[PDB]
Amino acid sequence: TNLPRNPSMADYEARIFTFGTWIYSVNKEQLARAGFYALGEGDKVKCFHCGGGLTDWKPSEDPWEQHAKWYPGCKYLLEQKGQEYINNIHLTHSLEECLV
Amino acid sequence: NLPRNPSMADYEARIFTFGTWIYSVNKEQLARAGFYALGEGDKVKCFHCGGGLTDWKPSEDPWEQHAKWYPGCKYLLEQKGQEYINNIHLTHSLEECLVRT
Ligand SMILES: CC[C@H](N)C(=O)N[C@@H]1C(=O)N2[C@@H](CC[C@@H]1CO)CC[C@H]2C(=O)NC(c1ccccc1)c1ccccc1
Ligand SMILES: CC[C@H](N)C(=O)N[C@@H]1C(=O)N2[C@@H](CC[C@@H]1CO)CC[C@H]2C(=O)NC(c1ccccc1)c1ccccc1
Ligand SMILES: CC[C@H](N)C(=O)N[C@@H]1C(=O)N2[C@@H](CC[C@@H]1CO)CC[C@H]2C(=O)NC(c1ccccc1)c1ccccc1
Ligand SMILES: CC[C@H](N)C(=O)N[C@@H]1C(=O)N2[C@@H](CC[C@@H]1CO)CC[C@H]2C(=O)NC(c1ccccc1)c1ccccc1
Ligand SMILES: [Zn+2]
Ligand SMILES: [Zn+2]
Repeated sequence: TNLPRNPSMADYEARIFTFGTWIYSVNKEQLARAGFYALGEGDKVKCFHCGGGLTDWKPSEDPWEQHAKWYPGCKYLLEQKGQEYINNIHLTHSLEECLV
Repeated sequence: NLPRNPSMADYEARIFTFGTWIYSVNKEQLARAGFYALGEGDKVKCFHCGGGLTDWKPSEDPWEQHAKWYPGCKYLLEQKGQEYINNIHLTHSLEECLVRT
């Protein structure tokens, strides 16, 4: 805090290379853009800036949404997407949750 | 189209009307949120949607109230975005569910 926790993967171009073998439903450019790079096992990816790791992407799911869902403290996220967006995902999620 | 009252379409004119304000709610915020005071009581009104607001309690934030009551306002939207507005209206919704339960 507060610099990239993986400065080697800072450049989007760098991150996109790491997806050579990529074969999963979720779009690699999205992931790359969202901050993530592939780890080299299953569908596991990790954010370049906060170092958060996601896994088991379902077919509809959006990179930017999960990033905010799971690691909403990421400063890359905040810079690229702003605070109110983050508040949004959680709110939506919390409301649905309560509605069951 | 959508302007509404271009005579109060700027901060300085808006804050003037508070040259005599007495109530809890801050005078510089109301202004930034697009409101001028009328004259009667604590009655205040937006400039771009003509939203009226009165009975300001001691905990209510102008922008929240602008979105709670007049969410369509094109000025609001172009100050705080779809997200902020919806976030105000998704959370009163949450409150209700949380006290059903
Ligand atoms: C960012 C990598 C860093 N090494 C780290 O903290 N990883 C984890 C982490 O941030 N989270 C994982 C939990 C164990 C780790 C704590 O060291 C799960 C996701 C995240 C986390 O704790 N998320 C919380 C949360 C909630 C509000 C603000 C910030 C974080 C969380 C909990 C439930 C649902 C969504 C988010
Ligand atoms: C990304 C969409 C997917 N459907 C999803 O919601 N994934 C979540 C997820 O990856 N994590 C959340 C757990 C519920 C989900 C499991 O599907 C919390 C964080 C992450 C996770 O399971 N593992 C992380 C991690 C981080 C810190 C401690 C333990 C686990 C992780 C870390 C490195 C590499 C891969 C995952
Ligand atoms: C701008 C002044 C002051 N910080 C405030 O009242 N902010 C609002 C706020 O926190 N929330 C309102 C939206 C307008 C502001 C967001 O910047 C409604 C949602 C609320 C909020 O507390 N969101 C939380 C949250 C916590 C639990 C469940 C769901 C949502 C939030 C969640 C994750 C990460 C950061 C905040
Ligand atoms: C933000 C102040 C206070 N907490 C509040 O929200 N009051 C409400 C309110 O002003 N309005 C909401 C109605 C419930 C409240 C009445 O106590 C809907 C929109 C607004 C409104 O209709 N204001 C009127 C008004 C006039 C007299 C009595 C009550 C409401 C209004 C119309 C034009 C100019 C000023 C106020
Ligand atoms: Zn991140
Ligand atoms: Zn308005």
